[PDB]
Amino acid sequence: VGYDVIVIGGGFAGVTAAREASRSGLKTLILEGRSRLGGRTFTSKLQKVELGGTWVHWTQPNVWTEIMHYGLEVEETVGLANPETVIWVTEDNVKRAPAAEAFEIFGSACNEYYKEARNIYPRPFEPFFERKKLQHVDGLSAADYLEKLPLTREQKDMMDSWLSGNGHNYPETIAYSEIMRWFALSNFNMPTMFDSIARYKIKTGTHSLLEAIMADGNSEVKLSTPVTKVNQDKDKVTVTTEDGVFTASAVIVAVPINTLHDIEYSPKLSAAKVDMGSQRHAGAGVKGYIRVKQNVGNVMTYAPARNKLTPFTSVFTDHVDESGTLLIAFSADPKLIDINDIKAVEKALQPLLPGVEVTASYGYDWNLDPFSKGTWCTYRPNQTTRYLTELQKREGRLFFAGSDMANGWRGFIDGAIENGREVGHQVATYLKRE
Amino acid sequence: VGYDVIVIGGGFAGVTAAREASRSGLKTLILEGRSRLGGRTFTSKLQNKVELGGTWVHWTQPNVWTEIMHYGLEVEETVGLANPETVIWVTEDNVKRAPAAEAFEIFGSACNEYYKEARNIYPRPFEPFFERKKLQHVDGLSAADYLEKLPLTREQKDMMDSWLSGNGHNYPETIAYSEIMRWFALSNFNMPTMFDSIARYKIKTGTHSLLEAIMADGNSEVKLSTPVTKVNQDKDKVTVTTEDGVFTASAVIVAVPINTLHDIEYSPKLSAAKVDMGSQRHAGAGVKGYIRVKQNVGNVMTYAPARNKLTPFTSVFTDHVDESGTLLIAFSADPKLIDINDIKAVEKALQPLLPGVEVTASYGYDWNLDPFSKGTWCTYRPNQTTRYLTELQKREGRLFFAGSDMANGWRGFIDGAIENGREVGHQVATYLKREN
Ligand SMILES: Cc1cc2nc3c(=O)[nH]c(=O)nc-3n(C[C@H](O)[C@H](O)[C@H](O)COP(=O)(O)OP(=O)(O)OC[C@H]3O[C@@H](n4cnc5c(N)ncnc54)[C@H](O)[C@@H]3O)c2cc1C
Ligand SMILES: Cc1cc2nc3c(=O)[nH]c(=O)nc-3n(C[C@H](O)[C@H](O)[C@H](O)COP(=O)(O)OP(=O)(O)OC[C@H]3O[C@@H](n4cnc5c(N)ncnc54)[C@H](O)[C@@H]3O)c2cc1C
Repeated sequence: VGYDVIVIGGGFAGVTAAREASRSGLKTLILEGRSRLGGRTFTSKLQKVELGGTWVHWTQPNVWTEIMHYGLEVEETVGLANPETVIWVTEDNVKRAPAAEAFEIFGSACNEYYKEARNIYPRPFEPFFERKKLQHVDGLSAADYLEKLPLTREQKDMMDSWLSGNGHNYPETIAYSEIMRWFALSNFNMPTMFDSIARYKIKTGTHSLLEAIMADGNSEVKLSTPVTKVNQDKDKVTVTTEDGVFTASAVIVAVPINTLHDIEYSPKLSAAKVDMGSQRHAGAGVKGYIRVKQNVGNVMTYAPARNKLTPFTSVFTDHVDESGTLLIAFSADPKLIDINDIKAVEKALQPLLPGVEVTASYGYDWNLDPFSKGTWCTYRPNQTTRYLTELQKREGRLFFAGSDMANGWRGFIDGAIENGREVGHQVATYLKRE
Repeated sequence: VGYDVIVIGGGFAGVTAAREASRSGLKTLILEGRSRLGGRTFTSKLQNKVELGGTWVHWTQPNVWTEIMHYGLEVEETVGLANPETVIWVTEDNVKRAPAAEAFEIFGSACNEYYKEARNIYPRPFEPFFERKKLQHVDGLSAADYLEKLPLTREQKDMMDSWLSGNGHNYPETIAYSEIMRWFALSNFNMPTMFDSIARYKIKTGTHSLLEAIMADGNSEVKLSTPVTKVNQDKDKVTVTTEDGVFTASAVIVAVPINTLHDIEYSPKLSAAKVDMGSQRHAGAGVKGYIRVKQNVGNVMTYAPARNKLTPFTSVFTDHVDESGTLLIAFSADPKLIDINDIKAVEKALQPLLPGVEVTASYGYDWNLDPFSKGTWCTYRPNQTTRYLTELQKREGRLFFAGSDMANGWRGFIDGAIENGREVGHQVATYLKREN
């Protein structure tokens, strides 16, 4: 064998696993399909901006541990956690109110929608602590549950906006239990949830953290080297790529679950990987940055995934400077809006911010990038209880890792780091046992 | 030089630092004065397994929770403090008892007033001086100073006194108000999460199991029962003198409790912050003990102010109830008030809180008189945060410093030790790599 460990995928999961493995003394190679590391995090420059994963918080043990580990610093996005004005669409009409006034409505709705989170996920990092209680509800979509609640249509519409934002899809495709999971990870507190999901970002960019972790390790890296076949025998794994064939005692498959079909495995992978590679998680929407000429202040908008007025489930202020306001925008379906068509985005903004002039608009297409085939991972109904454990399971000398199968903040950067660290430790232990 | 890194102290901070450094390829030696690793964590047996020091953890604690998951460890629950059935409390020399919810009405109203400014002082609890000016304005207050300015009943004030004395492990006028604020801010500004964070979850296999996993993931030599006496540094090396040998390294990580700083002779002498903290000490100076009573008392939680005429204990709560009766955890603000290892004295002291209990067993480790700790967990006195934290953390030549006593976040906790040790170990690895 040429290597002790080969890691397929150079996202945070694969990089963290490679650090764990190499620092334990194992000869490790990273094979990365793109011409860059980072995967679904991508720090670039527009005119330095984050084209993918962005926000972090100290409710996320691993990513915060690493940030402090390397002396990085964080800045604030203002719009979601501390807006001045809240705009929301209900029954195809647009309402606007002081943030406190809007959050009365939205928070009462939340009190209703999250009432069972404590019963389902008392230990958010131990998914199956309440296996029976979770199994009883895992068949519910976010919409299925919403419609059972005693709320006004307005409350339901705000919750629709919120849940569609969380799952990055229409609410009937997103698992209700996953919504509960987010709430429980935020210490069963709505303010803590807002602070955790869209407020703090690494001052020097996610790439700086990724690089600190890589420098802390001792792994070889081959970029622009897509893996095509993985063959496993009793002694080794043979990983075939477009640019060479490599052998290792153990291989950590750290690719997006939505891409599992894209490699030929012998033996074939278990039915859980096959089923999730077929169905995919729910993350399949649009995220974009919009520069507007006007100074609109700190706004937060809510619109149902399906409404007659705007394609955006939410838009909010990132920051306001001399050039106007930078907004972050989410939509549940790229069929609704071309986030890179400036005139289309401007039109889509008119009902929420009448009169805004779009100076610029950009969004990376994670859905059609063959190396992601989607955005951040949120399970569809039934997927947690059916597949999580089966997804994590090692198969022979093949190990599996990623936020897409993390126990806690699955779907976040923190999930990638947590899962990669544990899986790398397991791989090192396995090799020591032999 | 004999080593790249010598780590003085085999607590969680030093153990984490030693892992960080050795896994970076550096030849690392740990020197530990006691005959064991763990420092102020000590997993022992009381009639066959108890934690005599650091015990409770939570996922609001990034480093220790990261490590717990890293190694696949599990947690159990202490029931008494976070989910009692009955709360007993002492106010104005009276003892009241009520269903937990009723007691928490009073205690929670008091808390709502006492913590109202935490958000303004520590918006980023892991970044101590983010709001430096606001913190400097209040850092001169003791917990008692602030309490007496509040619009509360004497009952509310007495419950708050109990709580603040429990947190600081000392009398409330010795504890910094800002430190109380920090605990609240680290608990995400909500009392339920604070209760869950400070006394609820414990590692099923004991703190030593995590300490051992960290050590096994590393590659460092260990010398136990080898107290350091002198540390001398020049431009090229550090010479560390112990009772059992002399060792040299390019860099030395000093990971001892600040309360012990005076006990090693440093040449050149250390900066004024280290000396001032070794003189003044943090506030942690109380009693912690395990008590077995024959009776099944249920899940109780008690509150008594640090100075009261009824009992020496600031709080007692149920750890668990099994066939042998009730195991309770007891805290006192002053070792002069109760001999935690005198069974009859403890039984007497418990009578007003749990009238009729028969004490079958009682044990508490004396961290105050142990020369290797000289105190319990670190909570700063007034002024100490803003005057000393940064200078305490400062590297001096080839000397680096680490410990829970100087962490940015959960300072005073296991999480703080792991966090600070990781940062300092990474800094040492960087420094030594640069020299090559
Ligand atoms: C639009 C968007 C916004 C987000 N915002 C946030 C946020 O604010 N906060 C947050 O915490 N998270 C956010 N996330 C989620 C976060 O970015 C990801 O969950 C995390 O980066 C996933 O890391 P990973 O290592 O598990 O997988 P990935 O990052 O997807 O890494 C997988 C890697 O494998 C490579 N690969 C795939 N197939 C092959 C192959 N055959 N051969 C070789 N290499 C291959 C890919 O190129 C990629 O480099 C966001 C995600 C999206 C899509
Ligand atoms: C009673 C009590 C209860 C606690 N409960 C909790 C809890 O529930 N949860 C929590 O998170 N934290 C708790 N803590 C705090 C926690 O135990 C400590 O904060 C943490 O262990 C600090 O570790 P450290 O590595 O920074 O220093 P320490 O663990 O104190 O160890 C420093 C080491 O230096 C060694 N040393 C000292 N002098 C010398 C010398 N001259 N030569 C060589 N070695 C030397 C010591 O022997 C020791 O091993 C508690 C503390 C106490 C006292």
